[PDB]
Amino acid sequence: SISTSAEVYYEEAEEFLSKGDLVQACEKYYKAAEEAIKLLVIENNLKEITNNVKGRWKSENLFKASKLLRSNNTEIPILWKSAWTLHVEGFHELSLNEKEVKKLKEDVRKLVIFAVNSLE
Repeated sequence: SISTSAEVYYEEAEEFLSKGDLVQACEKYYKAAEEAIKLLVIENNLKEITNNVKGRWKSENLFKASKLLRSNNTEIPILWKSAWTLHVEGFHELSLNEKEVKKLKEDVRKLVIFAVNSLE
């Protein structure tokens, strides 16, 4: 009934995309992905990585988390890669076209909803 942090970042990424701000959108889509993973870690209750937690997490934790979550849903480790691509090549390298961003962001959407679902 109340939006998750994951859902909010996605909506904000969507806004930036609509206004042509690809750099900002990519970063928000990635943040949306990071939150989706945290939510999923919390729900599936993975003490392993949460203990490894010492604000935002270390990229390696997210990668670990995505791997570890392959048991719950085979696709998340690969949806996560797309998020990473958006992060590096998108926000940092500034080398992704609008068509490419849309393609990757779509994998984030699927990730976001998976999380939202693990709740209810």
